[PDB]
Amino acid sequence: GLGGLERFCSPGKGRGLRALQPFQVGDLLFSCPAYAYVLTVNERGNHCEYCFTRKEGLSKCGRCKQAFYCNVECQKEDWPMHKLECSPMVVFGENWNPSETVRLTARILAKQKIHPERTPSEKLLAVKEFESHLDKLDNEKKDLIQSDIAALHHFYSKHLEFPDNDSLVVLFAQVNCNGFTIEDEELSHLGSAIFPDVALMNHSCCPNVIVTYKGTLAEVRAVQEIKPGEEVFTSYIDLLYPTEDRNDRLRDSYFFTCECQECTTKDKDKAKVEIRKLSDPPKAEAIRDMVRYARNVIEEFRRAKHYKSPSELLEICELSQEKMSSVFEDSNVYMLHMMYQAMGVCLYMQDWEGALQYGQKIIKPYSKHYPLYSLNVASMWLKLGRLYMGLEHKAAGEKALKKAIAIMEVAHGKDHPYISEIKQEIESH
Ligand SMILES: O=C(NCCCN1CCCC1)c1cncc(-c2ccccc2N2CCN(CCc3c[nH]c4ccccc34)CC2)c1
Ligand SMILES: C[S@@+](CC[C@H](N)C(=O)[O-])C[C@H]1O[C@@H](n2cnc3c(N)ncnc32)[C@H](O)[C@@H]1O
Ligand code: NA
Ligand code: NA
Ligand SMILES: [Zn+2]
Ligand SMILES: [Zn+2]
Ligand SMILES: [Zn+2]
Repeated sequence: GLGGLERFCSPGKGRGLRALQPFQVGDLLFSCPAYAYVLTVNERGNHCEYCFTRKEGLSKCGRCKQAFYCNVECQKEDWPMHKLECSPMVVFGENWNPSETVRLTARILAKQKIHPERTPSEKLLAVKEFESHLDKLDNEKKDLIQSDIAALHHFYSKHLEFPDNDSLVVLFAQVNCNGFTIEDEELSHLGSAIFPDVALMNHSCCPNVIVTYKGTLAEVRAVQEIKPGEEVFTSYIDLLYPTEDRNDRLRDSYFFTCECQECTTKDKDKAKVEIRKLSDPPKAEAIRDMVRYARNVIEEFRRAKHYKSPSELLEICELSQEKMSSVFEDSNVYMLHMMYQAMGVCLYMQDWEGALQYGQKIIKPYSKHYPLYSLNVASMWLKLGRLYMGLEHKAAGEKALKKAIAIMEVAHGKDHPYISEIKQEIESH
């Protein structure tokens, strides 16, 4: 068990984490070494496969030529996990396409054969003790696990001895309910992992902690004062959206409805869906209908980026904003989503000016919509600072980077490798 905290039975929330000592804003509650983890395929070559160090000139794996390390020591240390994919990647060639979840579950099973004893990642909660919601799964979900089990057998049959299909369906349900995505300082996808003690914490739309990553290590820091006896709540979802949206995400992904202060009260809901103060105000049915269009275009875009062109996507972004603007104010979260999506396309296209334009429009409303310390906000300021600096706007860049640093010092810590690199960006300009 972790010092200063304890595992407990949270009424109507199963098992949780409770404080035994007071924690102040920016205080490290605990750190959890990754139990199992995997670097995302598009990040290969950018980051070391073993320690997740983003560094220039990484050593390639002579065999597969698709795994990169700091040195030979990272390579030897990652071999027990890398051997699950080394030869399969070359023997399957381009037929090699397991999903990140399948990839992660192959490594959970591998860690289980190698180290069946409780790991330093499980001082409070064990992988085997994970909640699965097996009895709550629909047909869509059960079919996804069945295609994942199929792919697990198809690609990882060489080194693993598999349990029955009932044990594999339970495991996949646990990974999908307790799995973590690792993001960088710009909230960009790096990989997926298993942090058992971090998964003991329950959800709140007003969390008292923020999870950050330092390589493959998860760090938990207070973003609100925590007093002895208080439960330690972290957010599972994006805190920008109104109550209904948040709870629709929670029920689909984690099979529960949140009763937190934000969800009970619904106080921040009206601010979130800001309506245009028109001389002829919009009707309640007109509002209900625009929120339906907004929730719909959001889904259409999630698909359209897999099959439409960069400029076809910016057109959706502009066209939907233009439609919504009649009823909705610029600060409305639905407008803000389409703006965020468009800034993402400009950043992809390497159109730094266009990205900076949408950035400038997003930032202020986005600031007030999220909690005081937010990874989303810190990343928006960071993007904005990096663009300003890029386009040689040194005064504005310095201001946005100093804002990103202020939040990041609380959530990541003053001593973080990300903050030292941002500080280095301000001193190089
Ligand atoms: O880190 C993430 N979010 C914030 C913290 C979450 N904290 C809550 C408790 C512990 C972790 C994160 C975001 N997106 C995806 C993942 C993820 C990473 C690795 C493996 C699987 C992952 N997801 C999780 C969500 N699931 C959808 C719902 C789902 C549950 N049971 C199912 C069974 C079959 C199909 C679908 C489902 C799809 C797979 C993680
Ligand atoms: C990663 S686990 C957290 C630890 C979990 N309570 C346990 O005992 O295994 C996530 C699950 O905890 C439950 N949970 C988390 N936050 C909750 C909340 N605010 N209200 C109700 N259930 C919650 C849900 O069943 C959810 O799928
Ligand atoms: Na967002
Ligand atoms: Na950038
Ligand atoms: Zn390394
Ligand atoms: Zn290799
Ligand atoms: Zn809530």
